[PDB]
Amino acid sequence: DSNLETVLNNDGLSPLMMAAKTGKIGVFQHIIRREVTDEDTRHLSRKFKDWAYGPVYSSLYDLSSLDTCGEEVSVLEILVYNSKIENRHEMLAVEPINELLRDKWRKFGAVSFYINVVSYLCAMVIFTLTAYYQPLEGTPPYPYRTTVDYLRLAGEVITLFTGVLFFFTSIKDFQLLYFIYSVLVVVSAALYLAGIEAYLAVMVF
Amino acid sequence: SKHIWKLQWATTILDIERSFPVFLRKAFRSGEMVTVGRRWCFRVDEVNWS
Amino acid sequence: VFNRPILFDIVSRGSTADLDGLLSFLLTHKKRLTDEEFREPSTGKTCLPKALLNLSNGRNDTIPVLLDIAERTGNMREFINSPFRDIYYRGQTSLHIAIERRCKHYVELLVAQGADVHAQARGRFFQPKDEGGYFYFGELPLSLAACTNQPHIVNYLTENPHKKADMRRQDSRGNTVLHALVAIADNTRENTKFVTKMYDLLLLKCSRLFPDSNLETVLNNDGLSPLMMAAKTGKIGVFQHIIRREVTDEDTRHLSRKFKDWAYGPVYSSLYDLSSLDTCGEEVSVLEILVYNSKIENRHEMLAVEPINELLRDKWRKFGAVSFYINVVSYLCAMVIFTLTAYYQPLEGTPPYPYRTTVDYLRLAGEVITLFTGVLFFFTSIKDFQLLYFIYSVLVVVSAALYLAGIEAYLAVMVFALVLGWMNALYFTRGLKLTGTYSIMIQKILFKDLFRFLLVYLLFMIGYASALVTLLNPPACRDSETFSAFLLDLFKLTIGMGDLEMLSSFILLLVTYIILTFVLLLNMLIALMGETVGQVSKESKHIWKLQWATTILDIERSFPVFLRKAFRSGEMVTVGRRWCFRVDEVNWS
Ligand SMILES: CN1CCN(c2nc3c(F)cccc3c(=O)n2-c2ccc(Oc3ccc(F)cc3)cc2)CC1
Ligand SMILES: CN1CCN(c2nc3c(F)cccc3c(=O)n2-c2ccc(Oc3ccc(F)cc3)cc2)CC1
Repeated sequence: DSNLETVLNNDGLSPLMMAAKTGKIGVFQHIIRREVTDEDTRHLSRKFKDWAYGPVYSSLYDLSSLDTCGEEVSVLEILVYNSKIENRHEMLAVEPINELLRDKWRKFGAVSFYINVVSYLCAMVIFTLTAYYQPLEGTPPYPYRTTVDYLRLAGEVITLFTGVLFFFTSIKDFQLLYFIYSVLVVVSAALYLAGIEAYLAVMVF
Repeated sequence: SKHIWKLQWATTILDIERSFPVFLRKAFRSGEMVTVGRRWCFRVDEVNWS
Repeated sequence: VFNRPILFDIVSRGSTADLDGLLSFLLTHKKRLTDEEFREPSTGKTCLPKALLNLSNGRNDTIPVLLDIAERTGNMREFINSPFRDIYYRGQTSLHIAIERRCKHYVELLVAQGADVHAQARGRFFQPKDEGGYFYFGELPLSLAACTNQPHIVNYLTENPHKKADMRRQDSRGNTVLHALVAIADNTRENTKFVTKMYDLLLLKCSRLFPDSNLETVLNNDGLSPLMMAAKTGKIGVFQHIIRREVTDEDTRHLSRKFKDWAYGPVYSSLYDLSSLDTCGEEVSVLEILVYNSKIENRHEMLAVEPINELLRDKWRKFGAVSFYINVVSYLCAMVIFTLTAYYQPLEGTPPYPYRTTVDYLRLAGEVITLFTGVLFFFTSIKDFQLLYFIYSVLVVVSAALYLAGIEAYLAVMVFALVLGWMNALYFTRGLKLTGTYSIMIQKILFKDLFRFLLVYLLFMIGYASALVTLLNPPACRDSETFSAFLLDLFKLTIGMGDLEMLSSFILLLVTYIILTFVLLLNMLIALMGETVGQVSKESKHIWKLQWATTILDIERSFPVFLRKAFRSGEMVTVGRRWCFRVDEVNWS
């Protein structure tokens, strides 16, 4: 009815997860490639073998628990994020994981990453060119009264929206670095709202 | 580079997926239906000369 | 016998009696198994490949019944030639499936029945891995038997009583068995053994069958040829053997490479046949592809194959030291006279025609010889680090053109061309023994970190200038909404070297920002310096090998090689002119 591997400890880990977390490459290297041949009990296999063209074997590794699609705990997350792992040098090279990372890269790892880097870099450049244009001759609260100042306000508002949006991303989840970043930026924008003189200091920081 | 950079892009990929909703149509493969295993799977193609 | 699924079910389990009572009725209904309704609709596959994939440990005894059915139907070509109609596969007829299964027990029977032995498998699944496919074998049945290590299949197929297979016939890319077998090869040992042995076998078989032309000379649409493909793709495993092939059989020895000529007892003078390692600049040359090409996977060992490593030395000795030293002296003297034309450069105005006295006559002589050198070596560049001299010489000729009209202050980029030429001399002339790795450090550093600096620099400047403008500029520099670039100049001058304007006497910002910029400058400088110089150095051996290889090759490319400055010629006729290069080894056997 139920393969014994699915019985989870009070920690809610399960044998494969405990093997990964504690740093047990010896048993982890085997628990992923288990394909017990007995058909009556083959269903509890991992390295499903599907086809081959003679020189090429297309193994069908069963990552039924190497990524829960962010639903529950995932072996890849514990393997990579956790720093207490004794030896991640070889565990990442188990095989299905090393290729799952490449698959994620190809599918949604280059597009999203480059979009993100360009978005961030352009956001910071417009932040700099809002600084260089930063409201001059006093009048911090509402200086927007001309075309160039209208463009400056447009830059400032888009930058504030970017900051608050990517702060929303941070909260929904180097993360501290952006956390302090965005709290500072939103605080500075709040002080700007009232046009408090010399209070747009930590904005440049 | 080797393991340090491996971990670097691993973290980038994982937190990329964590950022936006993964459950959308941007996940990994699905496999055999029933009577043998849906039990999604990931297919790796090796080559051997046996 | 009503639908494909039941046919597949019966053939999978190896049951034939249950099918006899219905196949006879279908044959009585003037029906043929080749009809699409008898073939799986997704790909159009017949039951033959399905049954073959259902081999009972290679002992499928039903497929003879299928051949009997085919003979009864009276249709053989369409049934046997039953390609796959999807894009994932192409062709892949009974021969392909049988050979893939490593089944010699039935390929022979089905060919004896009469089967197409030249079906072209131009499939998406049959295209190189790095291009997008899964397994590439040359799109030929015989090439498929050859690639998959089936010597018996190749032998039988080329010696079957019925239609045989010709090794010469090529594929979409014009590959043939040799090209395919170079493609699948690796640099391992298990792979490189069957590949090399069977590849010599195919070559020698084609030779006996047809001694007119050795199969190695059949070139793909890329115009590469098996040796060239082996070199380019980075196949040291097969390249190391294709150059030392000396098949002893006299009837077919002529297609040998490591010709052996003489020995004095302790010394063997091998006569390697570089019939295609240098075309004297006539056609593609293996050395050029090996050295110039950067996509080559592993040039570390390929250059050390042996005939190449010694051909480079031979070129060095013959026309590699003379020409190189003449070139370096000519360039260095050209740049020195360029500098001493600059220091003398037309003075007191009068740019167009200042030549009116002895010293000015000498200056004009220097200028004209320098212009002639620039235009001549630009002619050399065009006839063919080449970009560096390209921009060099275009700049110099443009400056000379502006000089012709004597346009005031227009001889500006002339001096920039001077400095470009000097750094170019520092660049190219790396053949003066090994001195660390100067040029390679250039490229690894070059401008990479410099623009990172510039950018962080500019952001800090703008950031603290914005601090000032929200504070004072409507401070130190007269606070009157002034220019910012002067802030950059100040930051370079003092926070870089000294004599700051204090600028506060504000502070919360400036102190943190300046300590941060110092910290960043430190880390960037130190990290770059240490990591680049220490670890990734790999100073001399292969880096310098490639360096003088490039110098020698482009030296030969410069002037006409076909002149009396080439490599050796060898045996005349009845054994091989077939120029050759003799390397003298010593062994104590
Ligand atoms: C908390 N944090 C977790 C990891 N993410 C992250 N953190 C950073 C950090 F901490 C410091 C500096 C930079 C970043 C950074 O760029 N990203 C990031 C941004 C976008 C992304 O992929 C997308 C692209 C477009 C899009 F519309 C939605 C998503 C992936 C990562 C997100 C939040
Ligand atoms: C395009 N380029 C290809 C390679 N060559 C070359 N490029 C350089 C470069 F790009 C930057 C800096 C320097 C050089 C350089 O010195 N040479 C060079 C010059 C002479 C030479 O051998 C001869 C000697 C005397 C003679 F009369 C005729 C030929 C061999 C090489 C030629 C053109």
